[PDB]
This record gives sequence, C-alpha cells and structure tokens, in this order.
Amino acid sequence: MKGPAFEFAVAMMKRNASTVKTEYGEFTMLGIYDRWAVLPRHAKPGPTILMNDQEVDVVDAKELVDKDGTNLELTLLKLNRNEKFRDIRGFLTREEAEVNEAVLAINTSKFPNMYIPVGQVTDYGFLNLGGTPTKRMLMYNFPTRAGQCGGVLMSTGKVLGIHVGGNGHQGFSAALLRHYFN
Amino acid sequence: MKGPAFEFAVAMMKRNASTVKTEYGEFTMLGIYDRWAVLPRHAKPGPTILMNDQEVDVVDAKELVDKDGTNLELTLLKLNRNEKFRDIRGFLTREEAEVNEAVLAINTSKFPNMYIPVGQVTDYGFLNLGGTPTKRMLMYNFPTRAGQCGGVLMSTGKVLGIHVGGNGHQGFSAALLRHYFND
Repeated sequence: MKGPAFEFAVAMMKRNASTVKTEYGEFTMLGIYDRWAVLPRHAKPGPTILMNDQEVDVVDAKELVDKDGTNLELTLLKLNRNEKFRDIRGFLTREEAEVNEAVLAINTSKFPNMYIPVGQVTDYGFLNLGGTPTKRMLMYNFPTRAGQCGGVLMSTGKVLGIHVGGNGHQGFSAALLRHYFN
Repeated sequence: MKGPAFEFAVAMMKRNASTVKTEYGEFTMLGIYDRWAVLPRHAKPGPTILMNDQEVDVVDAKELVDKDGTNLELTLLKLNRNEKFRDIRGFLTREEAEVNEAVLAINTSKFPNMYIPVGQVTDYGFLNLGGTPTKRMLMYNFPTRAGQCGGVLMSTGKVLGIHVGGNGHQGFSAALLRHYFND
C-alpha cells in the first residue's frame, strides 16, 4: 500500500517483465539477468514461447527443486535473444522474506499492467499444491482471480517471489531467492 | 507510475470506494461526502442498488449536464445509509485538471483491488460518446479492458475523474469538478 513500493514495482515491470504464452497458458514472466527469466513451474514452457506476441527460442530450462527433491514451483528459462535483461539479482532476497505491505504486479492480456496491494506477506513454508508437496511458499490475503500467475510480488527495493497460485482470498508466491541464480 | 498518486489512491479507495451493481452492470463507486456518491451515467442506478452485495435505497439521483444541456456522463446519487462518507470534496479540482502521472483504481469482481498507472492525463474536452455529445472528457493512454468503467482516476492529492469509456490504448474519464457537490 506504500507509495515507494508501487513506484518500484511499476519500474521493475516496465524494465524486466513481459507477457508469455506457453502451451499451458498465458503468464507474467520476469527477466532476471542476461537471458535468464523465471516462470511459475506450471507454465511448463517448451522449446519456443510467445513473448510479447513474438516467438522466442528457449535454449535451457530448469525446474527448481530443493536438496531433497521437493518442488519449489518455479522454472528458470534461458532465452535465445540479443537483448539482455537488466540484472535485478540485487533485488532478490537471500532467504524467504516477509513484509508488511507488498504489491503484486500483473502483466497479461487479461490484466495489462495491473498492481494490487496485497498487504502482509508471510513466510508460510509448506503447501501441498494439488498433490505436489511444495516449499518456500509466501502467503498473502487478497481477492484472487484467475490469470494472475506468475505476477511479481514486490516491496520497495524487493523482488520477493513469483505468484504461483491462489483461491478465494488466499494467494501464494514461490520465494525468488538469489542463490537460484548465484 | 508515481508513488504519491498510488498512496493517495489506496487511501481513497480504502475509505470511500465500494463495488456496486445496478440493473445494467457492476461498477466501482466512489463516495464523495455525506451520503453522496458518483457513478458513470450509463450505470443508470434505480431506486435501489447493490452496494457491497447489500441492497441500498437511492434517495436522490442527478444525471449531470452542463449549462447548455450537454451530457457530462456522470450520475450523482444520494444513498439511504447511516454511515457517512469521508468528505473528499477538498481533493476535487475546480476545473478540468491535467497531470503527468495518474492512477486508475478499479474494485470489481472482474478487477479486485487493482491500480493501473495510466500516465499523463489530457483535458481532451468534447467526445461523441455512442452518439451522445459529451464534454469535460479527460483522457489517457493505457491497454484498456472491458469492465473498467467507473474506475476512479487519481493523482497526488487529486480525484481527477470517473472512468466512463475507452478502447484500444485510450481511456477517458468524466472530470469530477468540485462545484458538482455544492450544498
């Protein structure tokens, strides 16, 4: 709900976010650094994606799991493209973060450049996501809608996580930790 | 994109906005002062509205036109409710305002608690709206969507207008002038 948090989020999205269609749907995608981006795992990208309505070759992709194989609900993907992402790894937390006021930024064709104050973010930890045990989930309470994965959960100077699910009045992000990219 | 605009919009929506259904649609509704609120004219509220899923009687309704009868695309309505709105007439401008950074605030079942940076706001003036000549139109550029009408257009310390239309990459609001709410 804070002003600096919205202004940071708008700048982040304009500079690093894009709209991405895979064979599983339409998602917000956040560029991280170089040609590396992140999607919710269930975007399930293939060898090519549509990024801002343009076919882009995916030259590497890693679905993230922790040291004991547990799902983290994130996929990193390396794009074939000449433009590099602005390196935003300095905005990523070292460990699952909590905040009093966060902003969820959405950039899809259903929600074109939309920003939602979601209030407090909780390092909630374990969730079973429709059968799949999952870890490092951040939770927040707001009127959710379909087509919001993978919005970017942010605070002032902080890229906290990628929105990966939600229902009713509960949404959850996968913490976007800096050692995923180290 | 401007932070002060967002912080002001959040405070304003939190205190004075509600989600309203008429016979014709679902709308963001901003309360202005006392029991007076404002809707896009085409919301066409009847004797009773649904305000936050609750029936509220409409005491008075005034479709606004200028001194020569030209549609302003706004309806002011007075509600039968005991709670009073926070008086926000002090954040209305006296004539059509222009800003370099504005926010459009939506709260409907289709766009829950959503804020859109729309950038610069122009006093565009005259628009032919669905065959209806209309004046005091503010306009701004952003990827528009259906169901955003009634969105509240705001900048720092300013409730600029009520979103009443748009298409493509162009939206427009009816200016929310201070003198509409005298008495």
